[PDB]
Amino acid sequence: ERAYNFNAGPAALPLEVLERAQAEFVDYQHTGMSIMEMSHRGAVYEAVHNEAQARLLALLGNPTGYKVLFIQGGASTQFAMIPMNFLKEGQTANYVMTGSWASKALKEAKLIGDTHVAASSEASNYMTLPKLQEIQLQDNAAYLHLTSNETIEGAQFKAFPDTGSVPLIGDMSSDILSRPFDLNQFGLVYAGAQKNLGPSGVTVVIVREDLVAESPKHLPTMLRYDTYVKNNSLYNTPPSFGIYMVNEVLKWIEERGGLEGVQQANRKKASLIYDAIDQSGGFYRGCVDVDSRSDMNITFRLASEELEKEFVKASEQEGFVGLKGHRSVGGLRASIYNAVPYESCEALVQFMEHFKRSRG
Amino acid sequence: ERAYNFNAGPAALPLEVLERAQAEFVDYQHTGMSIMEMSHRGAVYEAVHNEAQARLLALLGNPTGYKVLFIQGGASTQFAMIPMNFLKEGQTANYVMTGSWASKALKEAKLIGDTHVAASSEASNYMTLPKLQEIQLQDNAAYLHLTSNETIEGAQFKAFPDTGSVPLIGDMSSDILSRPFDLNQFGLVYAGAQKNLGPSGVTVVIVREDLVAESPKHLPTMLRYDTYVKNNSLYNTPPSFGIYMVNEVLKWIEERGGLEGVQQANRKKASLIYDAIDQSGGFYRGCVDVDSRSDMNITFRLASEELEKEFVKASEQEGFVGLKGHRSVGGLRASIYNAVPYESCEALVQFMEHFKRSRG
Ligand SMILES: *Cc1c(COP(=O)(O)O)cnc(C)c1O
Ligand SMILES: *Cc1c(COP(=O)(O)O)cnc(C)c1O
Repeated sequence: ERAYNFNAGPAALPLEVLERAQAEFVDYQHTGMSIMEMSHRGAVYEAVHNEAQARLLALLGNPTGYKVLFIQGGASTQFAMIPMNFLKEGQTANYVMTGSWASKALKEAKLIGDTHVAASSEASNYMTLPKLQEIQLQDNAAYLHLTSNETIEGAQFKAFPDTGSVPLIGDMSSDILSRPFDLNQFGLVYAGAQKNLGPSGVTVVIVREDLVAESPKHLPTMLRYDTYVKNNSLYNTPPSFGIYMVNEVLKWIEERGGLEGVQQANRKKASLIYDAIDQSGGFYRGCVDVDSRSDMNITFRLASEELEKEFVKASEQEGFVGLKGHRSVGGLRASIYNAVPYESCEALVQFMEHFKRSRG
Repeated sequence: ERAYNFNAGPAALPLEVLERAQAEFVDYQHTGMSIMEMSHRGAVYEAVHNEAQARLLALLGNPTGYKVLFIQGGASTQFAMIPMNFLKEGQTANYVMTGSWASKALKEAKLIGDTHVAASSEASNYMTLPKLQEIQLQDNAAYLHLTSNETIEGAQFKAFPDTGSVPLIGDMSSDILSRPFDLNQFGLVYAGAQKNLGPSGVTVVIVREDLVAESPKHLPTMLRYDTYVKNNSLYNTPPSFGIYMVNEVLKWIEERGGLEGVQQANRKKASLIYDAIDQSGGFYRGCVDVDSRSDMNITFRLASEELEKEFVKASEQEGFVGLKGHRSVGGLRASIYNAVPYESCEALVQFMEHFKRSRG
């Protein structure tokens, strides 16, 4: 009575989180109010709001000098808000182009100012992530933006470059808090919460405070990072139920053993599915190079569009949700974020085997 | 075991809505998923998403030519997005200045282009709403913006001007769907949902489609109205649980007899409290003129700051939440949105009487 949910965004939440939030949904901690009916400047909501920030940092080793912001508008709004805040006249926003979400991010930056493609995997049809360990950039680079996990193509960086005084910025929408990383490599990371952290309606932005101490004063108040830093994301009404749900997911992540624990669990999930593809005698084919494989979104094809359509419908009828890939990629996508249980992955590879043999 | 919740934003939800959403929070309609774990491009979420729009229009008499959008960022983001979309070079954004939220809206518009104060109640310290039936505006007016209910001052317009070819725009954050109005008077109305429609994290924007058929192409994609119109608010991931909760509130509003029913109920609630103030032999004093009184946010003072502090603490100890007014106004504010039951209002006037006599 739980669907095999492979949705890519919004996506699975841990059942335990759903049950906890359900239980106190009408009356939170005997206050006689739902968390949804409380003031965002009240102590009860504020405890949740602040706890979420601290837990998030703690999962990342609690490096100093970083502020966790909760901003509305999704990752797509960050695509504009980042160059609005950081792309000064005369500077160039540099992008690493690894597929669909990098392309969206670049497009927005061009509306705001000068851009440059600093690296690209388009020549491999996004199968081969670019090597970034070098990359050359200019002095007048405003930042280097990359996408840590290309949710649609199924490619994912294992590591990130040292960019010196050029701030590194990462769209980590589809893999944030799936794996340890060194936040100090980045000036800003961001993620719509709805892939690996909870509900839609909240974007987590973690920013180096020295980079946003004085935001451009010509910008709309709600599009300045300092509005959020200096007002603790409460300048206006925050997405308070969404942040409450992020806090509950963060508690769950710690229960699962933190980022190192979920990474191990996710590697196991992913390894099962990649093995099912790799041992399929070519019946299933991974979309990206082995060394670029994502552990969050596993993309693969069959020998024909007809077979892929059959896979999608038959999977849907056996209770799998969300496996059809994006049209630009075609084929299938198994999204296997933290909360997607190993059991769903087992069911999926069992199904993959049954399908293959039922076609054999 | 329900608090007497007079919070001003986020605020009370109907208990019935909380109970319905609690009941299907883990498993929505036997899908084996929460509504929160579903794809926003799936049929199940889409039914909710589209239903909410239709129900909203239906509550307003279903006038043609209007699109209901769900936008993130709160009403505060609309303060920028409205002039970004409508304040063309050479045109002037005209504002009606009625207190704190009008002032916030004007401030944002000045970042974007030329503004003008077309009417103001500042000379009455915002006690006396301006008469708008006339108002003079120029040819080069981009729009006339007003605030239908000034949530902090407790003032509210009973009616709106006929502005001809100049679009009328209304911030109805704190009174939307509390009363019938003629949507055809407006080119755009908007409201953060968290005052009278549900959860925080969603802003309802209802726009005349002929006004936004081609939004300014220099704007960030997420700050164009046509992105939302043409993609049915699903260009990116929407605040899907928030929209689900708005849909549930809209069902409740219809159950309560629609806008005409809730208006009557709210008038009764409000009348009880205004009577308690007016019959108090001056112990309680309304902040605004009788003819400008809001039925959503009732503001009042006592003879001294000391008495007001006593009121606030004693009310808090008897289980009233949120009655302390904003500092700029001082005194008290009873926020009595649709979902605040008559019973809370009864408890409040009983308390007001007990307090008064316990000081007498
Ligand atoms: C889903 C996704 C986005 C878009 O997020 P929204 O909240 O829908 O704007 C951006 N980047 C990546 C990597 C994503 O996976
Ligand atoms: C609360 C309120 C706002 C601000 O809404 P946010 O969602 O917090 O940005 C704007 N206008 C009015 C009239 C309000 O009552």
